[PDB]
Amino acid sequence: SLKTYKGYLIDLDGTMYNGTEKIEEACEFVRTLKDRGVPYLFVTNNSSRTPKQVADKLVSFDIPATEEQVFTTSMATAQHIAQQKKDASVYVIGEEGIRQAIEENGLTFGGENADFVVVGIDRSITYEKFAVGCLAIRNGARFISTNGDIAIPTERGLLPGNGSLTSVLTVSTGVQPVFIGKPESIIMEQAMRVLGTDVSETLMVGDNYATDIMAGINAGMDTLLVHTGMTDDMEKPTHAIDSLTEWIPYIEGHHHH
Repeated sequence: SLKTYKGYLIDLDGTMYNGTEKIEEACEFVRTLKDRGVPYLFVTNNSSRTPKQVADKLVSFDIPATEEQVFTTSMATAQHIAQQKKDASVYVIGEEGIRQAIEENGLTFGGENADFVVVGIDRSITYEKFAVGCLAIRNGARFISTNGDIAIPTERGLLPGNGSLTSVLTVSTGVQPVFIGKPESIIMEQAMRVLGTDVSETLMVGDNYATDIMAGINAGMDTLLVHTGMTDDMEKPTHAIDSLTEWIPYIEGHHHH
């Protein structure tokens, strides 16, 4: 049997969009959801880019995405914090994405005495930036990291990822951070708040097991793994396909005109 899903979370971080064929396939997949009135969000562990930046790029490939249909770990982070304390102050390490999310969720920026410390990727990192974060934590700040990814694949090779930079604070202070992004469930839970659907009716679509699928599994939601081209104690994705095109008939069969 195939369940009827009322909402889709679609991962942006994998190889699912590599090359002309894949991009066109993703376009037809998303247009099917839109055509059939099914709500979706694009999700990402990238804390640096703003939802406008991400949606603009999707739209440049004719993939239909408003700014409101992009949900980043920065947004999950700020929502999480606002739900802890509506008027929280936050010392932020990171780039434009996380700063905008903090701003837009009614939170304020602080320093050595902030309520929270947040670490998101910062290619302009400095010793003093680490230092202020450490001091804030030792002064009692709750410690949050947007995402634990250890490295970023580039043409140069594998560069330091946010998980590696986060570690400076973890080690120096002895305080373990709350990670927001994949494979943790928080990003999924915060996404569902925006999407407006239940765990039982939401599908997470991704192309990497360790991050995308595990995030869905940890949140208790069904998953769809796309093999772009598994130990027994390892929980399988609910569904698996080679191309997003394969899922189109299932959308159409469950969401009619």
